[PDB]
Amino acid sequence: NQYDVIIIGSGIAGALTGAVLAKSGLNVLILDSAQHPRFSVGEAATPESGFLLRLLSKRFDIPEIAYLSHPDKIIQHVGSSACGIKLGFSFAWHQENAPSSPDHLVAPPLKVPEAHLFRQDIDYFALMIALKHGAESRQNIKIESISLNDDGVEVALSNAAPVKAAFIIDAAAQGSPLSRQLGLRTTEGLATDTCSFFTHMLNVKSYEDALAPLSRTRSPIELFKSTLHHIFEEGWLWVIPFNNHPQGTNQLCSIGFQFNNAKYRPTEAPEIEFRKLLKKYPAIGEHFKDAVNAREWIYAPRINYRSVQNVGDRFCLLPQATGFIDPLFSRGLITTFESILRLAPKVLDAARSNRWQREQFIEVERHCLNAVATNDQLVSCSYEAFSDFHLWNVWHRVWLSGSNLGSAFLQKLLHDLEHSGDARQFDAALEAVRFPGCLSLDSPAYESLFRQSCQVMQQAREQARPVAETANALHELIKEHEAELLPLGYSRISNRFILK
Ligand SMILES: Oc1cc(O)cc(O)c1
Repeated sequence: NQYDVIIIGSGIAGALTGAVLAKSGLNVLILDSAQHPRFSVGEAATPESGFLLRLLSKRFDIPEIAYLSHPDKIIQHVGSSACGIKLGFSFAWHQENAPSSPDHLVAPPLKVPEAHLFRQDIDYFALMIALKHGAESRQNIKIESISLNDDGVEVALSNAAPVKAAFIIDAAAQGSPLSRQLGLRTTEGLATDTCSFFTHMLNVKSYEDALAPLSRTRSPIELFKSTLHHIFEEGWLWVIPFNNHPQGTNQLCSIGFQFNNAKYRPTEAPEIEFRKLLKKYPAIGEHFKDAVNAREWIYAPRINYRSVQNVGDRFCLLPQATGFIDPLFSRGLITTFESILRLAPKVLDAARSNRWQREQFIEVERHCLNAVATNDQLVSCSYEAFSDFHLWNVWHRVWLSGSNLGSAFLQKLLHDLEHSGDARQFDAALEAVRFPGCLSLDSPAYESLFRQSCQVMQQAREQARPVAETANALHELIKEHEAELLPLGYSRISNRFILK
């Protein structure tokens, strides 16, 4: 065995995984069929992924990882093109055959700013961290075959000798090449069935210029400085600027749109489908009067999948290779960084004791498969809440209250790790959470609210209930549980901009 671990994929997941393991004294080999620089999506950072990056940084003593958690540190250390800013998520509702109202808006702001990750620059910087810590990288290779045995892993490569290792990690946000070989990938059982078109554009107007200024919306933040979601019956469109930072030099804006395939199936080329969508929703079209594509539109007819298994004796699929649901709420990155945090110490224990059995990595699988299941519920119920604004206003508080509890929990673990400096206590605290993969992590009150809310949403879809009743049902449930949530005034429905 030439190496200890082989990592497929050299984007942010595999790069950070290689960084922490190489730092810890393993001989890592990162493999990739693509080569840097390259384009990538999964751009919206969240407070959770912010804390999880700072946790990775502190747990393994790699300060450069912490730089990726804050837009000012990104600009300073990665580069001035490497991110835009975000002061919150924001959602603006629309319907076919009616003018869009700037009062049909929700946008809960952040205290601490976050990044819109320009992934080509962030991913390359991440690989840099890995390379500087001893990990070998090989780009632009083709994997003929992967063989899993009792004594190791062997990877065959085109125009090169095969490479042997103790363990293999699949960190490809790609078509899960190892999961496709193992036959673990499936669409069966997913509530979500969504397609996606996405690209980067130039000369995209801000929300303030194109639809409605700050004086009309009454928002505490510019929507230009937010992860903007345009939502409507059959799906949603994102507007994620990289050109909204005062110190930034990036001119592009990420643009993507998703359809619920149960409601609408696209039939034509992306650019035709794009012009049809803007005719249907003319207010959304005001963003793109002067706009130009800076790259080819990528179409993906089915973005949703899950896996029945993701760990074995001598392999592990990281969440991005295990399953994906939807870019909505940007749960992809959260699941990924948390999985690396759980997996890394166990792979070290395995390598330091030469024990490679499925049993050891079983809590990595539990977290990952739950996170994809919870993310499926969240998104599918959210796609149903798109049908009316008032319903969306009440529903988004379910996501928000959970997300806040998740964040506060990760602050607690970060604060306790910073104080005590005890890596063993942290690993155990993380594994001992009552609801791994779920939004709150360790709150029985919230997971009660989430479960019953999703039951109300899925019942409302099945029986086609009136939106005013469903909204009230959820409003009651929020009032019932509000004492156990944080004191942010979630039940006050007239407040559409929930402060901290
Ligand atoms: O995007 C987010 C906004 C907010 O106010 C809280 C949170 O956890 C996420």
